[PDB]
This record gives sequence, structure tokens and C-alpha cells, in this order.
Amino acid sequence: RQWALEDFEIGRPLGKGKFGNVYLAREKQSKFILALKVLFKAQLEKAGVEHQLRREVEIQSHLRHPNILRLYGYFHDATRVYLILEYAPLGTVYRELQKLSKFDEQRTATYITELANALSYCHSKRVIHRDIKPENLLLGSAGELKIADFGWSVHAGTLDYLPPEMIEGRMHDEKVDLWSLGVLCYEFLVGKPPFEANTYQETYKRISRVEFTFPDFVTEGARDLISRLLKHNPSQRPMLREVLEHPWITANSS
Ligand SMILES: Cc1nn(C)cc1-c1nc2ncc(Cl)c(-c3cnn(Cc4cccc(C(=O)N(C)C)c4)c3)c2[nH]1
Repeated sequence: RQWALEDFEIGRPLGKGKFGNVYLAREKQSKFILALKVLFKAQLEKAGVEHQLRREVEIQSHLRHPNILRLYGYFHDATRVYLILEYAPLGTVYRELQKLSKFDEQRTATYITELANALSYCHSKRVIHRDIKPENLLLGSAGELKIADFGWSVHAGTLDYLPPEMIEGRMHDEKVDLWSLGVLCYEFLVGKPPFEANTYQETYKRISRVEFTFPDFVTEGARDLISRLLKHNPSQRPMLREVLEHPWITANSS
């Protein structure tokens, strides 16, 4: 059922990027609180990523999971294109990560579990999120994890979370999310991605050679899970099912 900008009351700016802007909004007749992401058609055409917005809508609208930010629908003004998303009251994991510096093993493995379930769901529907970052992770009213962005998501730039196979241009499958999950787990425990550098060029070879080191405070149980996930060879990477069954995850999930 088609919408309009006159059906909403726009509020606080939730986040701000170059693509567009995200605001808090409320539907006038139902008083429903939702996030209203605004996209401008002029840099949507200039970047020629009409596919992704079409794929973000097409994929995220039918995907339905407690750990996936729901897409309610969309519409477009004469000028810009407006997206109607679920509102996540407790904000991003990103800022939650820069305020706490790092996460403890319980909060970490809990996030990994919530992500695995959401990924085990997505994968069994032949969907690859590929772009798993903390900036795409939001928090629900109970503090649960919610995957948000699908603006690079398909069926089978910024490098820090991208696997060797993807950055070198090779054909990539649903195993690229297993790499991202490992990179994410690491960053949750340390506060910084395993392969971060000061240059795109250096980072590229950190990923390709798989060169990461553990600080001393990282437990052996975690070092094992991350090492299994960050294997250069996509076939050596565990299934999401054995990740859930991992001793460290099990002894430290909620
Ligand atoms: C933030 C925030 N604080 N509080 C109390 C609630 C929110 C919040 N609820 C949200 N619900 C849905 C969405 Cl799509 C968003 C949202 C908007 N931009 N973004 C992307 C983004 C990426 C990187 C940084 C930021 C940002 O502005 N901060 C402050 C972390 C944002 C996500 C949501 N953001």
C-alpha cells in the first residue's frame, strides 16, 4: 500500500552518511515509531547502484527474523526516495563499541550467536549479506542484535571486513559471511579489526596473507574460534552450526 511524506512526522536525525540521511519518524494515524531513511535519486543514478536499492528492498522486505531489521515498505517523493525501516531503540553496536572500548566475552559471544542465527536464516534462503560491519548492527528494545543494511546483498570500497576471495575479485559464496563473523568477533574483543592499517594498499595485503596477531588478554577459547573463521581457504571455514556448537560460544552465550 503506497505511502507519502505527508503520512509521517519527521524527528531526530539518527545517523548521517554521504548516501543520504536517516531520521526518526512517526506515522500520523497509527502513531507508529519507525526509522525513515532518505535517499537522493541524483547520487543514486550517479553511482549507478540502482540494483542495490532494488535488491535491498527486494531482499530485506521478505526476510523476517528477530535479528534482522525489518523493512516495512517504501515510496518516493518527486525528488528523493524514502525508505521505511524498523526503529532500533538502543542504537548501533558501533557507538556501543566506541563507548565501552571493548566488549567482554559474554556480550561478545552473545552477539555472535544472535548473528549466527540471523545468518543461518539468511543462508538457508540463499542470501549473502557480505557487508557485515558494526555500523550495520543495531540493538532492539531488549538489547538484541539486529542486522540492518542490505545495500550490498545478493544471491550466490572499505576493506576491513572483506574476505581474501572477495577483494581479489574471485567468485564468492555464503562463506564470506563466516569470514566477516570472525573479523567481527575479533573487533568485539580487541576494539579494532584484525587487519586494520593506515592505507587501503597495506590492508589489502594483510587480508590476502591473513596476517593478524592476538593481544595477551584474548583467551584461548576465543583465539581458536577466530582462527577457524579466518582461514584463507573458504572450505576450511566452519558451518554456522558448528560455530554455535563451539565450546567458547556455548560456555559464553546467553
Ligand atoms: C543512533 C541511535 N541512537 N538511538 C537512541 C537510536 C538510534 C538508532 N536507531 C535506529 N534504527 C534504525 C536505523 Cl537504520 C538507525 C540508523 C541510523 N543511521 N544508521 C547508520 C549509522 C552508521 C554509523 C554511525 C551512525 C550514528 O549516527 N551513530 C550515532 C552511531 C549511524 C543506522 C538507527 N539509529
